[PDB]
Amino acid sequence: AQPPWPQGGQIEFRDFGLRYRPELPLAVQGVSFKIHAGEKVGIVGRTGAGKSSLASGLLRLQEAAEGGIWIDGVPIAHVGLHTLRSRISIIPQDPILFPGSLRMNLDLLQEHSDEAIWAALETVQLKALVASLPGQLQYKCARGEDLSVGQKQLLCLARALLRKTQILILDEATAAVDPGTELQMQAMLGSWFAQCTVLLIAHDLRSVMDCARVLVMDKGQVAESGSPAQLLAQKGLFYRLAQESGLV
Repeated sequence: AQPPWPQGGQIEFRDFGLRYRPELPLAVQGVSFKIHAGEKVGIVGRTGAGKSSLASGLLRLQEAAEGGIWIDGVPIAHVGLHTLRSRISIIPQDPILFPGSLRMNLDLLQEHSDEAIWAALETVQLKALVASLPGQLQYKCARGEDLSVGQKQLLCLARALLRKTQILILDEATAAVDPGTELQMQAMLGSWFAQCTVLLIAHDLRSVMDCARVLVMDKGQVAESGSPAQLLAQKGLFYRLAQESGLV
């Protein structure tokens, strides 16, 4: 046998644009960038800049209005949605566990042993937390209470490790999780998914500083593209966004 479709996770946007409703104008347009296989890239921009729309387009939540998206040479427009979203791991800001056990949320298809699960939960340092939990792997989470947003992101990471997905879209947390903790997880994303392609939608400019390449969205278009040092060297929107965040 040969390795599955996201062999490397190389993503290419080719004059990409979409719209969320037919009446509405393009949310993004003319978006062209190529993410390398296994690259950790950050996606930055002001609110409304269309950060989400890239992830929204990659998952084909919205179809391409213009241009197209490719993953490892494969036009995702021709890939069935079930194939597209089972091979890309999406970590939302507020992940939602479904009613059921922790184990089901970590491994719905029952493809893994309890041991493998604990091994992944250990990798993201949730083994202690889940062990503390009453049912442990059988812990039921809607039920009465939920885990902190940070932990649900970790769980999503844990499932992503169990799935061995090649592509990882992470929408950076803002609202609930600790900024120091949320940033601590970003750092160890690099070690945990060293060979994965990771798309970080970033609402905190501190998380993109270690990326190999950052894409700067501005009013639905790609205003800047390059390494942080390059973007900072250009003294453009990324550099300005860094200033406003207190980094420069």
